[PDB]
Amino acid sequence: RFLKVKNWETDVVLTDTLHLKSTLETGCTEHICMGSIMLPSDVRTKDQLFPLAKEFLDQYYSSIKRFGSKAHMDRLEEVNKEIESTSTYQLKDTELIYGAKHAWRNASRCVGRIQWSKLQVFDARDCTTAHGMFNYICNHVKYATNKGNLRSAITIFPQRTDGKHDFRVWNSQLIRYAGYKQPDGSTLGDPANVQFTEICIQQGWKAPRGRFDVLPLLLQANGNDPELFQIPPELVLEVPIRHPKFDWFKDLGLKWYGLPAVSNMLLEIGGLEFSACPFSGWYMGTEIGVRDYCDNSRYNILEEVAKKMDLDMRKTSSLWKDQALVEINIAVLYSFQSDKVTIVDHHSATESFIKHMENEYRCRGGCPADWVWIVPPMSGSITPVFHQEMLNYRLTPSFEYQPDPWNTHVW
Amino acid sequence: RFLKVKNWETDVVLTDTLHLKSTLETGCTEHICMGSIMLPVRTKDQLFPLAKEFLDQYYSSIKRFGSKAHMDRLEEVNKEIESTSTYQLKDTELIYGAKHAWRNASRCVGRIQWSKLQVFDARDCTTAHGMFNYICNHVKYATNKGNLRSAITIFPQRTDGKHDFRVWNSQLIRYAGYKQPDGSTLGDPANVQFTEICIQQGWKAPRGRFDVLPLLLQANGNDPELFQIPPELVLEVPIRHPKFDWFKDLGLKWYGLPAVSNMLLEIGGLEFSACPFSGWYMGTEIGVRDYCDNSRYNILEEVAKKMDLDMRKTSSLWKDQALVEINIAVLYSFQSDKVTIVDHHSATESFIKHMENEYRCRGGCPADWVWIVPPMSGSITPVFHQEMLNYRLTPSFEYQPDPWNTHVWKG
Ligand code: HEM
Ligand code: HEM
Ligand SMILES: Cc1cc(N)nc(CCc2cc(CC[C@H]3COCCN3C)cc(F)c2F)c1
Ligand SMILES: Cc1cc(N)nc(CCc2cc(CC[C@H]3COCCN3C)cc(F)c2F)c1
Ligand SMILES: C[C@H](O)[C@H](O)[C@H]1CNc2nc(N)[nH]c(=O)c2N1
Ligand SMILES: C[C@H](O)[C@H](O)[C@H]1CNc2nc(N)[nH]c(=O)c2N1
Ligand SMILES: [Zn+2]
Repeated sequence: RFLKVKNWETDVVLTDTLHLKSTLETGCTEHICMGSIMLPSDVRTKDQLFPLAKEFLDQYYSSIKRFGSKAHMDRLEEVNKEIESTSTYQLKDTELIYGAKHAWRNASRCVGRIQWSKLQVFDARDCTTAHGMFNYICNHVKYATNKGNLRSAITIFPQRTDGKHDFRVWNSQLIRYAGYKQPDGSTLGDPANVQFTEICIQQGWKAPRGRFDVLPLLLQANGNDPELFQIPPELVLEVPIRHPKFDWFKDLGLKWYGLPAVSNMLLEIGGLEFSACPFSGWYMGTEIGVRDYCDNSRYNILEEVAKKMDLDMRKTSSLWKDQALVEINIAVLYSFQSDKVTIVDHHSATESFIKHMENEYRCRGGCPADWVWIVPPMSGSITPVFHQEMLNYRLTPSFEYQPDPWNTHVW
Repeated sequence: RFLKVKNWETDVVLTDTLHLKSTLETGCTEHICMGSIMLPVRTKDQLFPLAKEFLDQYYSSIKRFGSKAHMDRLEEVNKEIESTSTYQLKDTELIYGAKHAWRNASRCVGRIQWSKLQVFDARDCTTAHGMFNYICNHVKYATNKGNLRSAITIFPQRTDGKHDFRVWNSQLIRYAGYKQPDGSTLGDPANVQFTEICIQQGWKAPRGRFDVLPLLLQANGNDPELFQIPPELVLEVPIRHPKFDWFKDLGLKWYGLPAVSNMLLEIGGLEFSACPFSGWYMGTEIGVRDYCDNSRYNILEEVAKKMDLDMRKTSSLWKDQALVEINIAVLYSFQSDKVTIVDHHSATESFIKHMENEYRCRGGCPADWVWIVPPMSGSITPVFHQEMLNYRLTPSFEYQPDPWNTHVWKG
């Protein structure tokens, strides 16, 4: 009941008590582990909402060393009064900032959480239209990009009410490249976005049908139909990809954007649901070089790179795929570091996370962590997280997945 | 109840019903996932249901469920248990049980081969000298001059837990490790504790960097005894690189036969505490883990030095570069000496085919993603993208405590 995690490279053993505070469910049972399932998982009735608010307020006032205080009980009664009457409640700015930082802090799949306390929270709860959402998002992009000195940020749009007036960003990320099918059968641009790249065209967009076309924003306010907006190109920081040794690398014609900005998740704070909460940080190099470029279902450039290196692609045991993979990821890091755009390699990021884990075990009693997501997609066992046992459990406040809006939108 | 797993690279969806036959527990609950935890006496009372379950499965597989042979065997095992408190497996049952313990091993990527296991019945063995003889014959048979063959040798089952057969070596063939007074280590740092035990038991240590450890063998609960495997039975491979002529000068070699000898085989409630089994290597086991773990031979630096990589900043990916070259060298050396080995691309591709076949013919394939995904180049192998369900079937291989921690010494 008081659990232990061992690092098998260092024998460091930490004891976890934070999991006992867990509230939600994992999808696992004593009979079957679902640890490798990508996604396990209406108006919150008045009965369900108040305990959720109380648990959240309790930890908030605990964290400011005012648990069981004057203002604690007052705020507890005031929110209880507000739920009994309005059937919801509004967070104070301070509570909102705490809830957002702690949603990041509790994100067991995120290797970058050592930075959790430095998040910049933009309160967009006064927003009413998609033009206004576009305005809030442009300011977010510009603030976070910071001319390449990237800064973490989240912008929080108004919370769900009856499920009919949902604020949604239809893009999965604020900045992504278009993808189109070819008349023959191949795919031009990013194959992961083919369905969305169409719903943009199949709703108004005029595509250059290039390979790296920055998609427009599809923004939905108060449950209305979504609207297209182009992010000002001067706000989208992009990096051409060259190699520090191979001058033909430049000729491959590769680029990527500097700002990773997830926009399709649901932020849950004290029972309240924020369906539109785009957040952004900076990249770990393998996200681009390993996954975006080398996934067979994505840009899938391994074959053409290996050919230009003139590797023996006859037999898999020559490890030509692994060799190209390394070079591709050297170039990504080299390109960002040269153009002065923040990026972290998987060695630094995982070493940071071990230090963060030991901070969380020491000052909080644990850190929920999903090994399947934390270990990088290359060179797994030469990073320290590979040898780190991790306990995965769900704390709140949290970021949660939510249905794609086009499947849900009463159009 | 049915359960689905999705391959996110191909969208292939499989349906698991086999998890319904799962008995043992995983360690996970609805509130915590223990998926990354490395490691998460028996009376007549509980033994006959375990025997019945195993014999029902055995007779089902041979299309004889409910037959007179089946009913007679159940009755015969019933009486033998109530009269003698244990029972003996027929040869057919033992072979079936050991193959299925491998087939059920959710952490094993090599299970496509499970039906071709060569089973050696050593249940008539009575002394450590007799154990040495059986293990020598196993090593010679399994090695087969480099054309490796899977094999398991099965010593007598546990009785009262005070007469166990045990192989004290964790693997049949392993290199010694010696802690020096200056704190440094000569040989395999993983084996320092076991090396010390061997020396204390009388082994004259050559004190080199690749000394094959003696066998320490325990029969019938007696004190263990030292034996030296004939060197002509220990097939080894000098490690050279196909492009880097300086790589041979690193002085590296490895043995050809991976043979795990510290696990416990459970069949129908019976416990076989000495059951060495052997296959052939996946290249990464040597090149990634054995050579490049920080806690093992740890040659990343000296390799990256001789390669003259930028070793000042990790973002140069010198560690990942040297890792690939070392793993190319291991595969090249084994193939050149015609010693069986499989690279991680071939092995994971075969496992996906195996897994899909098992879903079709068997209703499931329990699988531990944390262990199946290789320790380098994770996401460019197809298992990274495969959802897996982990559960426990019997017959099974289990961990057991190291015998030096439990043995009662006779003197
Ligand atoms: C600042 C540097 C950051 C780094 C280096 C980083 C790194 C990562 C990486 C590599 C992943 C794996 C995701 C994938 O493979 O697709 C991830 C997941 C995640 N990150 Fe972070 N991240 C950062 C900032 C943030 C911020 C600012 C937030 C929220 C405020 C956040 C929340 C999350 C969440 C919720 C997930 C998992 C979501 C899912 O299940 O898909 N991250 N992060
Ligand atoms: C024939 C080729 C085989 C290959 C390529 C192979 C490969 C592997 C690998 C790479 C692992 C991961 C273990 C580690 O990283 O230390 C593993 C685990 C395992 N293998 Fe296989 N294996 C083979 C044959 C066998 C055989 C013949 C058996 C038993 C009859 C077996 C039983 C197991 C078991 C029980 C585990 C679990 C290890 C543990 O939990 O410590 N394997 N295998
Ligand atoms: C803030 C931030 C920093 C950083 N370094 N990277 C990211 C993007 C990774 C990321 C991705 C996703 C989407 C998950 C889906 C997308 O479809 C492919 C399969 N995948 C399961 C959610 C996140 F919450 C997240 F974080 C975000
Ligand atoms: C039959 C066979 C084929 C093949 N290709 N490889 C092997 C060796 C891998 C292997 C290794 C181990 C050791 C388990 C723990 C011990 O503590 C340190 C960490 N270590 C993981 C057990 C196995 F059961 C096993 F299989 C065996
Ligand atoms: C903590 C973690 O479970 C541990 O490092 C595991 C991870 N996956 C592994 N996978 C394999 N094949 N072998 C291992 O030893 C390990 N070690
Ligand atoms: C099936 C498996 O869960 C899936 O491929 C996961 C594995 N681990 C991952 N890890 C990260 N960081 N990101 C991912 O998208 C995935 N995908
Ligand atoms: Zn689990």
